[PDB]
Amino acid sequence: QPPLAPGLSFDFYKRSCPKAESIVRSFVQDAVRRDVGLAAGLLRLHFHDCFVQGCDASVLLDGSATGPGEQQAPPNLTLRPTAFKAINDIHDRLHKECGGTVVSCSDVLALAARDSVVVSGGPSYRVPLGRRDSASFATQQDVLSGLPPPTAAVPALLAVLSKINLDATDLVALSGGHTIGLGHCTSFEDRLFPRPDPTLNATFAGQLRRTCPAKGTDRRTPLDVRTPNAFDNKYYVNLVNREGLFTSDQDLFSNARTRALVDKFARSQRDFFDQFAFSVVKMGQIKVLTGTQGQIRTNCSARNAAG
Ligand SMILES: *[C@@H]1O[C@H](CO)[C@@H](O[C@@H]2O[C@H](CO)[C@@H](O[C@@H]3O[C@H](CO)[C@@H](O)[C@H](O[C@H]4O[C@H](CO)[C@@H](O)[C@H](O)[C@@H]4O)[C@@H]3O[C@@H]3OC[C@@H](O)[C@H](O)[C@H]3O)[C@H](O)[C@H]2NC(C)=O)[C@H](O[C@@H]2O[C@@H](C)[C@@H](O)[C@@H](O)[C@@H]2O)[C@H]1NC(C)=O
Ligand code: HEM
Ligand SMILES: *[C@@H]1O[C@H](CO)[C@@H](O[C@@H]2O[C@H](CO)[C@@H](O)[C@H](O)[C@H]2NC(C)=O)[C@H](O[C@@H]2O[C@@H](C)[C@@H](O)[C@@H](O)[C@@H]2O)[C@H]1NC(C)=O
Ligand SMILES: O=C(O)Cc1c[nH]c2ccccc12
Ligand SMILES: [Ca+2]
Ligand code: NA
Repeated sequence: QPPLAPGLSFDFYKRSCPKAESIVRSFVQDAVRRDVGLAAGLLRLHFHDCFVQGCDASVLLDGSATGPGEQQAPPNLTLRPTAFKAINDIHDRLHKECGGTVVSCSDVLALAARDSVVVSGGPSYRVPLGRRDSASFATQQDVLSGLPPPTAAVPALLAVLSKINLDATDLVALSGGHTIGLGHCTSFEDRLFPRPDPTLNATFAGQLRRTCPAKGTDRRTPLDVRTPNAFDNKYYVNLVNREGLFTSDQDLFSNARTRALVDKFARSQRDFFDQFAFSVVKMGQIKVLTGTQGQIRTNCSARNAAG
């Protein structure tokens, strides 16, 4: 593992709810079997939360920008509704199984993301626990400052990541999250219209134009054209074929700082999986609340209102 943030530990709930991790995994395994895309939704939700203020469940709050109440966001800042619901359903199950409110929503996010990776065929890894839940709503400015757009090139991505102490190795490995899940036409339409972006494989560009025949097409397509739902290194095989979906994907292969790692991971899924496991655990410790800071929410969608 990477270093543990102060206040976090492996198996934090060993005494207070030893079954907690097992309960989350069982729920995710069943839920994803019914709704395959939920795994991508849960992984994304953990990333997104971490990049918006810190890994503190701020984005779960009804009232947070990009939260479950959000009606005034663009398609690519409108997160999958089933993933918000799954976190709450898991947290409800934990209330019953733990004998009360014990496990933070922030910890559920980190666990559910790991279980999503695993059920999709990805690597298992230990998740540090002990996070606590923010009582601050995320604002639009928090979202816009924290999250790079898919139009961003590597230097801009690295600048954002450096503020949260992630480097180019983490960028390339973590971007492999796009080995599962969906993207909206509007996140990549500028690469098609008016003319095709020269960095896009021309054969793929032709296929995407059926998928998104004009700007403003309200449709989603897999991030990974090779294996949409399997967690694997095919994301990187796409890049080396110039078939990354977003600018922020394909620039990983273009840019001198990141190209070697893209090649490495396209050639070795084991190398990708090892680095992903390290980097995603690093990501999930960004600006965490620990000790008595923050709350253990009784309802992941609301701040606790009675102490
Ligand atoms: C723009 O996108 C196109 C797809 O939309 C690319 O076309 C594809 O290119 C790939 C190679 O990159 C072709 O697949 C290969 O086909 C040959 C002949 O059948 C196989 O021998 C070869 O398998 C070997 O190499 C693999 C690594 O590349 C190894 O993993 C494998 O074990 C073998 O050692 C390979 O076959 C693929 O192997 C992996 C399997 O999972 C997969 O199912 C199998 O297909 C592919 O046939 C081709 N498809 C199309 C529709 O043309 C295109 O690539 C460029 O253009 C093509 C025509 C070829 O000249 C490529 O060599 C070339 O890179 C890409 N344009 C880019 C990359 O600029
Ligand atoms: C840091 C640079 C990143 C950028 C620019 C980026 C951008 C985006 C965009 C634009 C989408 C599609 C949204 C849409 O159009 O609806 C998305 C989806 C997704 N991203 Fe990222 N991403 C980044 C990093 C990450 C990381 C670090 C992970 C996880 C490790 C991740 C996992 C996902 C997943 C799984 C989806 C699909 C969600 C779904 O299907 O519900 N991304 N990404
Ligand atoms: C958990 O907190 C949520 C956020 O406060 C509650 O959701 C909401 O309830 C309000 C009605 O009291 C409503 O105005 C908001 O629109 C809504 N927000 C969202 C995103 O749904 C939620 O309460 C429940 O579920 C909603 C849909 C209603 O049926 C309520 O009567 C339910 O209590 C809270 N969940 C629980 C179990 O308390
Ligand atoms: O199809 C919808 O409207 C639900 C939705 C919102 N954002 C999403 C991201 C990925 C998959 C589905 C959705
Ligand atoms: Ca895949
Ligand atoms: Na957050």
